[PDB]
Amino acid sequence: ADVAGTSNRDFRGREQRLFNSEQYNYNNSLNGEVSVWVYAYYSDGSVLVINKNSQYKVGISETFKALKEYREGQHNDSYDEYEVNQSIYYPNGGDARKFHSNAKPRAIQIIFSPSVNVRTIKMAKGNAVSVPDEYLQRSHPWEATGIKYRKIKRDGEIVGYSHYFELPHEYNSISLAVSGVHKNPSSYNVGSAHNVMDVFQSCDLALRFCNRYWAELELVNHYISPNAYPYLDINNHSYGVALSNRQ
Amino acid sequence: ADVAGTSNRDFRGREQRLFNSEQYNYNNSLNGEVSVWVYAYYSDGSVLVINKNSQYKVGISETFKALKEYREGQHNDSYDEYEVNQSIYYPNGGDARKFHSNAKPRAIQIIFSPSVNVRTIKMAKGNAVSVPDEYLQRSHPWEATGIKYRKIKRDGEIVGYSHYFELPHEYNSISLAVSGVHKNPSSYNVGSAHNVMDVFQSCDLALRFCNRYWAELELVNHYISPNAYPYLDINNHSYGVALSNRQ
Amino acid sequence: ETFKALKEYREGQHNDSYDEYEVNQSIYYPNGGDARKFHSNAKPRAIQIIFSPSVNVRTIKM
Amino acid sequence: ADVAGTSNRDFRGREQRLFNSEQYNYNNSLNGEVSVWVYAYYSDGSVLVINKNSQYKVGISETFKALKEYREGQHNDSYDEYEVNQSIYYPNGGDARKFHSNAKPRAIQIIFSPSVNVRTIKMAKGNAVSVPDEYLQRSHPWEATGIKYRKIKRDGEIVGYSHYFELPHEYNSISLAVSGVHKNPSSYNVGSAHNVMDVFQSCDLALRFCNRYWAELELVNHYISPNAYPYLDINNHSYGVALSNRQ
Ligand SMILES: Nc1nc2c(ncn2[C@@H]2O[C@H](COP(=O)(O)OP(=O)(O)OP(=O)(O)O)[C@@H](O)[C@H]2O)c(=O)[nH]1
Ligand SMILES: Nc1nc2c(ncn2[C@@H]2O[C@H](COP(=O)(O)OP(=O)(O)OP(=O)(O)O)[C@@H](O)[C@H]2O)c(=O)[nH]1
Ligand SMILES: Nc1nc2c(ncn2[C@@H]2O[C@H](COP(=O)(O)OP(=O)(O)OP(=O)(O)O)[C@@H](O)[C@H]2O)c(=O)[nH]1
Ligand SMILES: Nc1ncnc2c1ncn2[C@@H]1O[C@H](COP(=O)(O)OP(=O)(O)OP(=O)(O)O)[C@@H](O)[C@H]1O
Ligand SMILES: Nc1ncnc2c1ncn2[C@@H]1O[C@H](COP(=O)(O)OP(=O)(O)OP(=O)(O)O)[C@@H](O)[C@H]1O
Ligand SMILES: Nc1ncnc2c1ncn2[C@@H]1O[C@H](COP(=O)(O)OP(=O)(O)OP(=O)(O)O)[C@@H](O)[C@H]1O
Ligand SMILES: Nc1ccn([C@@H]2O[C@H](COP(=O)(O)OP(=O)(O)OP(=O)(O)O)[C@@H](O)[C@H]2O)c(=O)n1
Ligand SMILES: Nc1ccn([C@@H]2O[C@H](COP(=O)(O)OP(=O)(O)OP(=O)(O)O)[C@@H](O)[C@H]2O)c(=O)n1
Ligand SMILES: Nc1ccn([C@@H]2O[C@H](COP(=O)(O)OP(=O)(O)OP(=O)(O)O)[C@@H](O)[C@H]2O)c(=O)n1
Ligand SMILES: Nc1ccn([C@@H]2O[C@H](COP(=O)(O)OP(=O)(O)OP(=O)(O)O)[C@@H](O)[C@H]2O)c(=O)n1
Ligand SMILES: [Cl-]
Ligand SMILES: [Cl-]
Ligand SMILES: [Cl-]
Ligand SMILES: [Mg+2]
Ligand SMILES: [Mg+2]
Ligand SMILES: [Mg+2]
Ligand SMILES: [Mg+2]
Repeated sequence: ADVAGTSNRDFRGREQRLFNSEQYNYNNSLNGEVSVWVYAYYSDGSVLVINKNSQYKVGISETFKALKEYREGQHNDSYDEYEVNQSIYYPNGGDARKFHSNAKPRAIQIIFSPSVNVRTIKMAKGNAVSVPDEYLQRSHPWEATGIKYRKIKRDGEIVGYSHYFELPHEYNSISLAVSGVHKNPSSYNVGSAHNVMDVFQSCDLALRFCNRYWAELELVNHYISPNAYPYLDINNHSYGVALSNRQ
Repeated sequence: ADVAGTSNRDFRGREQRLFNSEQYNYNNSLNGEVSVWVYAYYSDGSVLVINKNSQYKVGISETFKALKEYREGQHNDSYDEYEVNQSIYYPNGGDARKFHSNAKPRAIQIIFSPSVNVRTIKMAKGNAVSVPDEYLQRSHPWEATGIKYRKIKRDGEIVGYSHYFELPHEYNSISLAVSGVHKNPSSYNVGSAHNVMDVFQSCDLALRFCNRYWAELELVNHYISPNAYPYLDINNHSYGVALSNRQ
Repeated sequence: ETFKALKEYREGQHNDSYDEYEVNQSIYYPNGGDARKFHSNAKPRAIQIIFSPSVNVRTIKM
Repeated sequence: ADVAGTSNRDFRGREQRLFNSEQYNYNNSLNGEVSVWVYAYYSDGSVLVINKNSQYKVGISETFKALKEYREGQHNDSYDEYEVNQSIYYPNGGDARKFHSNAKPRAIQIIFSPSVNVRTIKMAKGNAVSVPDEYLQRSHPWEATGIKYRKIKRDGEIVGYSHYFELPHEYNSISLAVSGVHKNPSSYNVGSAHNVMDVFQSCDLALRFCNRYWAELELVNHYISPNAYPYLDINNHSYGVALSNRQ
């Protein structure tokens, strides 16, 4: 047989490259996943991740209370935190024993998989009572924030999209919903009558994941990297695996 | 009057038979319910049931954590179980005091009502981090498992459909979503523009039920039988009520 | 060992000690107890008996 | 065939009678069990039973502390009861918050199976520090109390032997051991060199049972009667099953 890495007859080499290219392209086909991640960063260094994976379109919607830090099997000032919530929903509404709850997110990172169309991204960043823009009556239910998404790149390939905003001020008390549509460069409308019921089933079939990791290191090591997910850490380092035309 | 059960003038008899036939046929009409049940079986003999009832289409989607046994108002090793989850999401990821959590499901039974079209059934059986097939990039978001569904029959009538799979191995750690579409032998597409917004409202109107029963006996006696639900027990016994053309 | 002695006991942890008394009552006599579970996960799933090579296998009794 | 209960050809009848006679006689053979039961009666009506079943010989030995009432999974004044023990071992030895502990037995019933030789029964009824007769130096380690055992009879057959003594006084604080030898009307000594090692193995193989029942009714219904055990209740009623030459 020919010697490895010396000719066009390195079929193991050609198959390895097609294996990777097929994974990348399958993800971008209409048969592929579109994924979103919401990272809620807490002052104790811990991170709540919410992931949703689904065909055609995907989104996450969380209340103000849902995004607050929750330590499973540990104490969480549960009564005082009810009182904190009352004071966030209306100024001087509660009877809490603290000025600032360390359970409030300090920042949010939204990440989409590379199969999303960035022009379809929408976000409903509401106040603590889940109103998008001060009062319902003058509220547009979303903002198309695609222009703000940074490309997460590895070896010159886009492995994801990231929108990051800090919540460092006392008044940064939010409810949050985000949505993205899978790329579709064809003229076959996935929601037209022929396929609309598959999109309705996709709403049933979407898989969700939620967990609080103790640190960004732990998130990078045990969540991001093992699953070949894209990520952008605090030092602006990009994580992911480049697959198109690669061995 | 004619004597009972001796002539074609037994109107009480004819009405009883139409009453049953009408119930069976209403369920199969586009005005009827389509229902799914997910049974998570635990080693202590207890069973978590998740039911969803809705028009046109229906589904259930649960995380790995959501399917774990939860004893309401009792102790549940809540801190150790956070640690178990960490070790299931990534090997050697946690610091648990147990090798196998008895809260993990030992088996899953999926049951659909007889108004489903078995060819529309889809299942997204993912790993513990809610990825359908090892990595997102090469994941088809579902599998059409209709061929594997067994007919639950009573008096020769199909009262439901059942897909059962055990999870007896240490590596059987899953996230699970299932979806089915109501039968529609007509050419009126329930999701075409005329009726699509009724299908969107059906997503709002779907009713969910969830409860942990202490034993299969208790499930059969107090959940299945009182509500005329179909079921298949561990001894392969079929439960349900035959209604078409019956008194 | 008694039936109770072979049941799982987690030292320094919770063990449903009251419910497990009730489990025992229902194992000693059918419908004898008032437990909140069908099967106790504390019951052994298997037993392995091992003897050293100095035993005479013909003298083993169980 | 002959008609039932009318001739010597009722083989079902003859086999039923041999079945019972064989059970009775097997128990009395050297291949059979010899059994002892110790019933500790508490003022709250509850009863601790200790049973031992073994070949050739059998006995039970309990400390003063071991015979005290223990409510599994409930509160038991565990610290005060340590203090009670100190005051029972030596007068004014402890710092308890009670004059009389309701955990102390109010009475003891010793019952042997009908396969025992009543002349071999021995009891070591010691004080609270496990000394049989005031001081070790003048203590015979047992008393042969066989003459005091009453025959438990059912249908004129001996189904067991009972020795009952109440402990109604403040000073009735005991440690207790009892032993009985299986009947052996032959001249084959079960402990002679030919069979001595089988007797040593019988010490390893003896099965023990211990449980606290809530009432004598409960003991009679769920312990005594289901297992065909002999018993004598507070109203002097005999329980057991007559088996010799019976259908
Ligand atoms: N600036 C400001 N924003 C408020 C206040 N109360 C509510 N908001 C909301 O908070 C959002 C702005 O938050 P930030 O961007 O963190 O505030 P900022 O003043 O721009 O401060 P920097 O972004 O850190 O420069 C707005 O879109 C408002 O909807 C307030 O008192 N001051
Ligand atoms: N067999 C196997 N499956 C694994 C392993 N790890 C994860 N899996 C997943 O588990 C699923 C198979 O589970 P099972 O069907 O219970 O395993 P099995 O080897 O077929 O064993 P049996 O069904 O009991 O005969 C696969 O579809 C994989 O996605 C593993 O180590 N061995
Ligand atoms: N009588 C008596 N027995 C004691 C005393 N202290 C210890 N004992 C022991 O208790 C045993 C006797 O107990 P009981 O038979 O209940 O006492 P009793 O005086 O005969 O009273 P009754 O049997 O109810 O008539 C004796 O064998 C002693 O070993 C004591 O102060 N008085
Ligand atoms: N929408 C897309 N989806 C998948 N790949 C894309 C997309 N747009 C561009 N690319 C490809 O990704 C690679 C990087 O192009 P990109 O435009 O991201 O890089 P750039 O021009 O160096 O940086 P930027 O545009 O961020 O300033 C190229 O191979 C490009 O063809
Ligand atoms: N898709 C359906 N929905 C409702 N009833 C059906 C459906 N298909 C068949 N039936 C009816 O249900 C009854 C049973 O038919 P079915 O095919 O289930 O039985 P079978 O041929 O004996 O067994 P099987 O097909 O499982 O080997 C018949 O009256 C049949 O007409
Ligand atoms: N040691 C024994 N073991 C088994 N059965 C015995 C024993 N001694 C006597 N029996 C038998 O048990 C039955 C009852 O005899 P037992 O002597 O117990 O009755 P009794 O003379 O009426 O009353 P008691 O002797 O108590 O005053 C008889 O069939 C007798 O042969
Ligand atoms: N603003 C507050 C906060 C707390 N408390 C009291 O302090 C007790 C303990 O506080 P809690 O907020 O419940 O915290 P933990 O019990 O420490 O934590 P968790 O409840 O999450 O286990 C509460 O029961 C509550 O009665 C209160 O009166 N007023
Ligand atoms: N891997 C583990 C498991 C438990 N623990 C400790 O043991 C205590 C009790 O265990 P937990 O898992 O909380 O179980 P329970 O309190 O018995 O039950 P629940 O919390 O569900 O009421 C916890 O607070 C935790 O500090 C621990 O340190 N490390
Ligand atoms: N069949 C049962 C089981 C439990 N309980 C009550 O629930 C309480 C807690 O249950 P228990 O069985 O004692 O478990 P834990 O306290 O969690 O564990 P342990 O006792 O082993 O520390 C008990 O005090 C008991 O009163 C009950 O009434 N009936
Ligand atoms: N003579 C005594 C008896 C009790 N106590 C105190 O009272 C507390 C509770 O009494 P205890 O005897 O332990 O009874 P419970 O806790 O009610 O029951 P248990 O310990 O059996 O669960 C103990 O911790 C002990 O410090 C004491 O100081 N002196
Ligand atoms: Cl495609
Ligand atoms: Cl219709
Ligand atoms: Cl013999
Ligand atoms: Mg706890
Ligand atoms: Mg609290
Ligand atoms: Mg307890
Ligand atoms: Mg105590």
